[PDB]
Amino acid sequence: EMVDNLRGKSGQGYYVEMTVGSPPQTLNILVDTGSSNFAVGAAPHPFLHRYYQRQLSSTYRDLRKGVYVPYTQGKWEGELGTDLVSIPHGPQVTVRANIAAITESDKFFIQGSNWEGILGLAYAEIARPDDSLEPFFDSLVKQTHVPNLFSLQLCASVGGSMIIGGIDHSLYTGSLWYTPIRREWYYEVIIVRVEINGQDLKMDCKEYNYDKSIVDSGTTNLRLPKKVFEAAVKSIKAASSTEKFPDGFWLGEQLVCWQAGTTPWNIFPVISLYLMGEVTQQSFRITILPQQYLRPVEDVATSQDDCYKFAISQSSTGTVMGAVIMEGFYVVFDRARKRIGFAVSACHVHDEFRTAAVEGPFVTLDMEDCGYN
Ligand SMILES: CCNc1cc(C(=O)N[C@@H](Cc2ccccc2)[C@H](O)CN[C@@H](C)C(=O)NC2CCCCC2)cc(N2CCCC2=O)c1
Repeated sequence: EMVDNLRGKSGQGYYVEMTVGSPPQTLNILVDTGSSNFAVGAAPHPFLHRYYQRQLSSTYRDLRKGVYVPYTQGKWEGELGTDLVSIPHGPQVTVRANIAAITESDKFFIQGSNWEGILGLAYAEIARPDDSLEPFFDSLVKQTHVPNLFSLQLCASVGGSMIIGGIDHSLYTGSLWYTPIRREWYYEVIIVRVEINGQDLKMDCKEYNYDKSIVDSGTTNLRLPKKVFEAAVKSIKAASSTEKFPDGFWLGEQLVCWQAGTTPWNIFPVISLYLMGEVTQQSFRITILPQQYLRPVEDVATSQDDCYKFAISQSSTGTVMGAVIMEGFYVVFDRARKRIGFAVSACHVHDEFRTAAVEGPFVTLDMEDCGYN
């Protein structure tokens, strides 16, 4: 009953239905492995269909403390409190959890996204105002018998599944490969190698993780450190040089469009990210097709064409493996064993020539630690 419990619009996040308060108020909540605060719209806003009414909840408790959360995209401020929370299409449990009631925001809520709140699934270490504000998943595990693990299968309308407390074998094929959670704050991982159509970018592997690499369902793009970004774009340009695009396309400032049904997928390369294994000097790779990193932009005005944004972009805060990377993989956040597992999803991306893949093992001769710090 947890399969197909996520919905979304492309580029706008994936969300799960939740209830807050007593009697229960239903809200759609974006699933975010890149933050650790649970927060809901709690005042009218132009892009909110509905919001949390604390005055109607007899179980609401005010903590008399404000909070401010800035993301890469957007920011909000609100009042901290606690209340009862359920997940109708999740484990049938009720937990009392910290909730930030958002009362002001800037560029956070998205016109027509269908969600009214955000569920930060990462660790206390990055919660605001500080790590004493226990995150939702921690409360769920402490207060119920739910095992300390969840999995995400992310697939304009989109869908997928969040399996809370377990792994659903019907959602993936082949083997699950595990990479260590380096540090419990973000879901921090280590990238050891990057290839563009099988050609190594040939950088010191620390560059891939300058200054951290994270797995983030709340960010859309694959975001890369400047030096890695520039090298990657050069290589993708070279692979695709049968066609020439404006510089603005490569910067995400501009769409690329082709007559409907004629997108030349085959001129764009596959990107392989090699992730650190659980054993010394071993790795595995996840392979990303252009159908993942060229993100379709739905717009009836442009619909004689298929139009796309380049969904790899630059970062000054390390690698972000966003939703564009997670799509078509089954990703297991195995908190109990401090590891992240990847497998090919039941909704994997593939055409008649190429397929997304998770494969290993690979060995490196180079004994260098790829961690930046
Ligand atoms: C799905 C929306 N698309 C979209 C959202 C974000 C974004 O900032 N996502 C946040 C959630 C969200 C979801 C929806 C709306 C706003 C924010 C994540 O939480 C960000 N995760 C990390 C990187 C972070 O900044 N964590 C903070 C650290 C400080 C303490 C709080 C957590 C970024 C992009 N970007 C930015 C450039 C390229 C890209 O894809 C596109």
